[PDB]
Amino acid sequence: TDANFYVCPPPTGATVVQFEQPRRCPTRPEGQNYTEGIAVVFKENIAPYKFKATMYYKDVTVSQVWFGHRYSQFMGIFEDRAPVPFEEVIDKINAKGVCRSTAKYVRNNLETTAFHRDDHETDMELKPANAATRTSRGWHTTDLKYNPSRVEAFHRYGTTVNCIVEEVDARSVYPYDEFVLATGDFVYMSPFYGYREGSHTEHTTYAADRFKQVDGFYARDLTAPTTRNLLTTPKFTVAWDWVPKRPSVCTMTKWQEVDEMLRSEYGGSFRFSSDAISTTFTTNLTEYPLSRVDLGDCIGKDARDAMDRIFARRYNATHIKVGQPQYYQANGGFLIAYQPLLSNTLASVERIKTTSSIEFARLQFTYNHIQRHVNDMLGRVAIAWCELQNHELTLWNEARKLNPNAIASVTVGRRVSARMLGDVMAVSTCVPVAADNVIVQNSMRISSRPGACYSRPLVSFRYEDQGPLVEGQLGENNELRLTRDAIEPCTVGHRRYFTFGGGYVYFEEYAYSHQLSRADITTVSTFIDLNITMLEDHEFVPLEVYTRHEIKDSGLLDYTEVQRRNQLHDLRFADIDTVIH
Amino acid sequence: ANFYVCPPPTGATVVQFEQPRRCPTRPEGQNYTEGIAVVFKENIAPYKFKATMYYKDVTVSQVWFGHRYSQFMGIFEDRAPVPFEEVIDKINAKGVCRSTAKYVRNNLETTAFHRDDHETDMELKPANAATRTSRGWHTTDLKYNPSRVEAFHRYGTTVNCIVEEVDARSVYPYDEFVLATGDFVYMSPFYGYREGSHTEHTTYAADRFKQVDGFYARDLAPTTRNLLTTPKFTVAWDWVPKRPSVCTMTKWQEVDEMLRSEYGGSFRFSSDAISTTFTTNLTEYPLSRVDLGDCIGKDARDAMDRIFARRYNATHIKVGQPQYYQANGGFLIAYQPLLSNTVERIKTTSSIEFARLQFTYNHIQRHVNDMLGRVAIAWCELQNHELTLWNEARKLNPNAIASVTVGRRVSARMLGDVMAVSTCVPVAADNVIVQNSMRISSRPGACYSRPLVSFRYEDQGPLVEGQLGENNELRLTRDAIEPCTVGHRRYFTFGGGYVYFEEYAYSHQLSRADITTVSTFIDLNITMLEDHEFVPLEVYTRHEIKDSGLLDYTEVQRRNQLHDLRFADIDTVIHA
Amino acid sequence: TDANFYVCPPPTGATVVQFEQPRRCPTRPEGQNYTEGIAVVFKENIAPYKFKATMYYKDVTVSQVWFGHRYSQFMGIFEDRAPVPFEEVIDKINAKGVCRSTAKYVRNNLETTAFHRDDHETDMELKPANAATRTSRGWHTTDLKYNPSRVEAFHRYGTTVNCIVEEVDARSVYPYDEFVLATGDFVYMSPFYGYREGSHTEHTTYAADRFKQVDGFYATAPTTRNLLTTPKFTVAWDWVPKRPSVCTMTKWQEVDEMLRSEYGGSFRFSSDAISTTFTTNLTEYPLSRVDLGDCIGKDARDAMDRIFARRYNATHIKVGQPQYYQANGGFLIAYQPLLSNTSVERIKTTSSIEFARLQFTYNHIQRHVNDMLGRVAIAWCELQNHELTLWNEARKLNPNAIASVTVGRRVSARMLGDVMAVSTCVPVAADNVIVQNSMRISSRPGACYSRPLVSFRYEDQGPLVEGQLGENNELRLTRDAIEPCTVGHRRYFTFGGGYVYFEEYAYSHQLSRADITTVSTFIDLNITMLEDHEFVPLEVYTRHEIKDSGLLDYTEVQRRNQLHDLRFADIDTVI
Ligand code: NA
Ligand code: NA
Ligand code: NA
Ligand code: NA
Repeated sequence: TDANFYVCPPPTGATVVQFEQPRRCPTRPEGQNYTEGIAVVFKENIAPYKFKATMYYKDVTVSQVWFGHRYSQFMGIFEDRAPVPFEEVIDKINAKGVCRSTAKYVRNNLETTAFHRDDHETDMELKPANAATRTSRGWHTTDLKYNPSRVEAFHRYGTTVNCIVEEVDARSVYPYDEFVLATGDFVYMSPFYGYREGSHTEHTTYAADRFKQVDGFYARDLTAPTTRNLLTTPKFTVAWDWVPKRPSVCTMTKWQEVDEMLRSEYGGSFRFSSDAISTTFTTNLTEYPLSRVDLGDCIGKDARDAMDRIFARRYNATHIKVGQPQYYQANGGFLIAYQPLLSNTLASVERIKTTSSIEFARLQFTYNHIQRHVNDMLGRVAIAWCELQNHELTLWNEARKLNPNAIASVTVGRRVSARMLGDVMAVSTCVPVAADNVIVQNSMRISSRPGACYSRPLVSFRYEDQGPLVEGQLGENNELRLTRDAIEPCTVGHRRYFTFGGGYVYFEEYAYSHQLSRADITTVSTFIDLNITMLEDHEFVPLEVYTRHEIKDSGLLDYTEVQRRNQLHDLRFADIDTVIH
Repeated sequence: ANFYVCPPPTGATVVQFEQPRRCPTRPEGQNYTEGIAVVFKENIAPYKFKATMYYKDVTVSQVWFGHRYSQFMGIFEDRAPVPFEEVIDKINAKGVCRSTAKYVRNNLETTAFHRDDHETDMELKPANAATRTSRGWHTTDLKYNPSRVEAFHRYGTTVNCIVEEVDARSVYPYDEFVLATGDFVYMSPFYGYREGSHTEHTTYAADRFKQVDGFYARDLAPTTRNLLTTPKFTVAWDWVPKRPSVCTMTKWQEVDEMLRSEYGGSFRFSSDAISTTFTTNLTEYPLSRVDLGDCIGKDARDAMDRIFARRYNATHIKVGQPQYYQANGGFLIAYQPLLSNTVERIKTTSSIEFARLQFTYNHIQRHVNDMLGRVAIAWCELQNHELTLWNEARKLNPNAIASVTVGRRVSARMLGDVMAVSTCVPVAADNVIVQNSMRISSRPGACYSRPLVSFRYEDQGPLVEGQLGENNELRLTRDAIEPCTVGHRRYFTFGGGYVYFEEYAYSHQLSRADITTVSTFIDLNITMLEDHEFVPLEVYTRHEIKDSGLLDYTEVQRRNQLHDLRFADIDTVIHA
Repeated sequence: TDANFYVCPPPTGATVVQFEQPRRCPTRPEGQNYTEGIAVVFKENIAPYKFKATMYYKDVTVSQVWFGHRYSQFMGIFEDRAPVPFEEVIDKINAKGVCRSTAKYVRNNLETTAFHRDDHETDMELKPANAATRTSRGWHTTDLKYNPSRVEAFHRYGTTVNCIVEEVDARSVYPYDEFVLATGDFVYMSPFYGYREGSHTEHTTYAADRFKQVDGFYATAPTTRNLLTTPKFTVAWDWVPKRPSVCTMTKWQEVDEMLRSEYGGSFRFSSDAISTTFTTNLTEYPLSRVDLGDCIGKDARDAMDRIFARRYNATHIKVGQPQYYQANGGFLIAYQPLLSNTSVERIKTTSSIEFARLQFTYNHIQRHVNDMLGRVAIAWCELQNHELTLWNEARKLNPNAIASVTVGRRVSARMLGDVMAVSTCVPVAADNVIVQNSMRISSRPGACYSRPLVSFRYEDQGPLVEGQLGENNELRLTRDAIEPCTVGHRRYFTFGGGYVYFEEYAYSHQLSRADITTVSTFIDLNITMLEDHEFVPLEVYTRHEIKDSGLLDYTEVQRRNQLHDLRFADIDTVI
């Protein structure tokens, strides 16, 4: 507060001031132009190529047992796998569901032959292997090992030959120059190797005579032809149905189908936002040439497929497709297939690498969303504020006429004296006067002229604590008027409260009564409340559902662990340096 | 900087001020319930238990002794299982094992004697030390090779009884398991005889399994010891019931303060502590529906009580018995309401991010809506409040107030409690002249309070007399008069500046820029939140994680299987 | 609307009121102080130590072949790998690039010897292994397998010895007490084991004689060549000191502009470029307390300097020495402050950086909204204080209206100096109020009332009282508002819910407020709420896709391969 008093000499043209005129208020931004569309999002494909294959091989075993007195002991059990020749796969196994009891094949640069039970060759029926949970189908000919008849004090050999046929899952990873079987065996030939148109261009690490391709092939299940591939390796023969590389594999995978994908141009790039998955992708304005995608023949297909299925299910009756689907590369390695729409209301080759984290895009979407909202609303507050200030000037132009000192003091920033000199305002500073130098007189009446009373209290004061006593009249807000003119006709029931210092001086019947604190008068406010509080600090702690360790441990068997342990066997349970001689 | 003439308004057009609008009200406010919660996630950890392996390393070498040397012609190596009886009576009961092996290998009952000597029981001594390895025990430590007999082939046998303690792991549905050695055991770790245990899975003949009640583990309390003898070994592990041993769910987070609220037919569980907000249907999730999840009810209470005591026992009270809800993302929430005293498997996502974004978004949303709502309300109140001032201001200067409210220069005058307005006519600045004297030539001591003017509506029109009003208004009636006074100084708005007069005599025009300006405006400087781009960011990429493994099985196999193609001939056949 | 009339008795000092004086407005917070700086963020290293090694071994094979009359059959094929002796590697392989056609080594506690083709030992020239995609380099001496010469009705043995030398990649994980080769072969010796200064302290599970270290070795700069001979092979690799060689941390992010600030007794490192804010204590982290983390200080400086040069050398100056802090989540931060010219342990890092991006995002928005709304609150307080001055003049002009608005109910008011005396007005039913037809004063020609006359009763049965219409439906008890009768008299007086129109000082008719054009004194503001939004779970790759990304699954291959006998053979049957 300022319970300090003031004297305000009449202002002279010395200083003149004018009110600032209306400011040009801001205008609301044009507004973003969004394009309704359907989108299909693709990601780098990390899944291997999977296809069915059949294995044809024979387990060949030759035991050596020495029959001692009362017992017999294995001296050695030689085991090996032999590939079933093409001819035999075609004419025996596939044609008749049978297999020879002999195994003739090349091993260690030598053609070796093995007869089951060691006797004359005979065709054998393939029978279902023994059931087993979570396993493919298998078939074999024999089920018992063949050991030599006993002959004491002698070493004898026995040959076993179990013809085995197994259907197995096959897998291949880019660039598909080789593949693996579910048994752990690698095949160093492309799953797409063949003779038909350019196929022979694919990779193969085997001599020509090891591979065979049979057209219009029919398989027998122990109804359409297939081009059947047949590769015979040193340990087995493997077959699979040949299909062309390009309409089969893809370096991308469909990831998200988005009904409502808004697109907008902004600072040289497109923003693709999906309210449904709370994501915003960013791309250049120029489409990405789909043909540049190394083996991505599934994208166009998949997008069209999904795209039409969505159009029908949701826009066929309210919008129209605007042009051909477009393709864009988003930051993070996401390929977006986009189909613009519009409501009727109007009427070198390379591989894309994708990030495993979509968080940046969700943060982008979230941030953009809040940002847009706060800039929009606070922007409106600003415009409304400016407008209100401009509007207010009109009221101040009228107030300044009724009370120039008060309006000027508020506007100038300090207690001043003022008066209108036309359309401008002349002002002069007022001089402070210590409260202890001001005396309020007991009477407001004028004996001089009966019936006439002063309208406000009379006073006596001095500018300096030692200075002379000057008489005047009390004005508003502690102003000391040098003239005692404020008068009126004495009235009955005279009651008044005048601002005096930090409280009021009360008069009744034109006589001083007493002073008081503002606390004795009830207060009413002209102010409109507004309780704004700050958004408080918040801390985000690291948080994971599963740690890399839990994940590493989610696997039943750990190859590294198993190898580490198993290879310590000798250092643990055996001597390695002792040379017995 | 345009002049206007405003004719007296006629009842022609009458306007009124809009009255106070109904101001918005603050929304009710969300009701939150305090509570304790435990969050479960899909269990991806393998069932783990200890087991012992009993088997013998059977080796039989063949050596051909040359004159100046000796050379191996072959080295048969096999693994023979140790018979039940021998583990029971010899290993478990004595800590010894036979120096011979007899088992079924390739549909034949083979038999081997260590050193090829008579059967002897042998001392099982601890295996040689090795870092990060379980405990092991064996009998022999050397390989027996036939004594030299130049020019002949000879076969020598070896038998090293080995017992190993090893970790066992099994994954749902637990119908089989594996050992630290990589050996699979196709029998449920919970297979047995005791109540329904025989129901479990097994792929062996009844006579390969054996259960020993009240067994007493030897060490080179009772347990219902299980023993399986496989073609290459025998393994034993303590039998325990299935249900109280495994769980398809895992405790993930313990939450002291988990607020719950209901909106739009869903429950929102948010944790300030971990900045997460889960969402669920209002209906609880039948904990009984959880395939093998008896650990849930357990862990939950355990934790909820520990927390209750540690933090709310002295200030709040539990309400009802714990509830269970299925949240989006596959998280199971055990919830325990509080109050101030005052059959299938659940699949869980590996990313909690959606729920934290949810929490973050919700928290900010709540705040801006709350505050901007208060601003909207206060703005409406202020506008209504101001009307009272406009009502007084209009009686004082109708033209000005009406012009601001109407939006264009108009004329106005009150007609009771309503305002009559009429449009004003613009006048080119060049068609306006200010006369030099404000004094009245026919009445002594009487002066015009405001400057007189001579103008013409049209550039060719007659010259009209009148006096300058405020804000460039041209008054047709020169009735603004006052007693002439001494020291007369005045500045009148004229065009885009002021016309200065002294002692009722024109002096000169000035620019507003020549006069000091003071503002009646309260400033406010709002700036926009600027654009921000978030780039892709990962601590470890999936490639780094793949490389984190010491050995890669695919890589190893890929390379090893190329051996013959790289260092040998796979096609050439020799005949002679 | 109100729809109710009021009689307002003259106020008596009974109740007096004053306006609240200006409130002290809030002040703008000081404002956060940010230190510009360069940073380098490190994470726990999950990558194994990698180094090159060379393998020396020999494929030894002894086949047993029985020569039938028309055919031939392998009776058994013994295959083994033999380590190449130190001496041979040195003097034969490394020296002349050849190898012995013989394999002498220890197997199963016995020293066996093998002669290729079962012939006299001869030095053989090593040759490049057959070409193969994505494979290291290898060399061998023989291409074919040797088999016994044909001899009908006889068992025969043939020996093949193929000397093989392969350059392979080696890998080792902390504590580095052992390592593996690309072949899957484990080597239980520290890649750092040796003789030179404390090396012998490193781990090793082999007898001293198996190991050999050759200083000043060749193969164009000498090296300390290690050579370990295991039961199945001999491996060599250039020795290097452990300390500088391996690291338990990995440089992760190089940040040009990393702002640092402190609050609540903690440091905040925020990067606008990667949208991340790290949190740490005010106390540096002893870099030396980092187990084997010798790469940190080096990499930090290399990076730090490169960046300073490229971006701040011409406008900023380094301040102090590089400082190091540990951030929540297990991130080690190397920080270099700038200014314009104007026991021991291993850090464990989280896999998810999201908490830190959320932190940054939230702080950025929080900072912005608190700033602007805070400015709104200040401007609002100032405006409320500012307008009191207008209210001070208004109250003088229309005390009843200004007081009614400030008091919150219809009251009567008058100034008693600088305070306001007020009294409550009494309501009157609209049906108890009658507007006279004339505003003319018969008993005083030329004199007319400026506002309509009325009659009314406080109660539906009470006497009828005379008076005149005031503003906003006030019923004044004194018919004193008079004026000079004039021409073309036109007036609209608020009456009930609308107006009463008077012409030529004569009642004409009443009308709805709808008959008059409405203009507004209100400034509009259209604020709308930010709407609810649901974030659904979303992953690029599920953990199952990741699991499946591996070409061969060991668990799957083992599970299946061990079911061979159970599927294609009888395990329980003795004959
Ligand atoms: Na003005
Ligand atoms: Na306020
Ligand atoms: Na009004
Ligand atoms: Na006041």
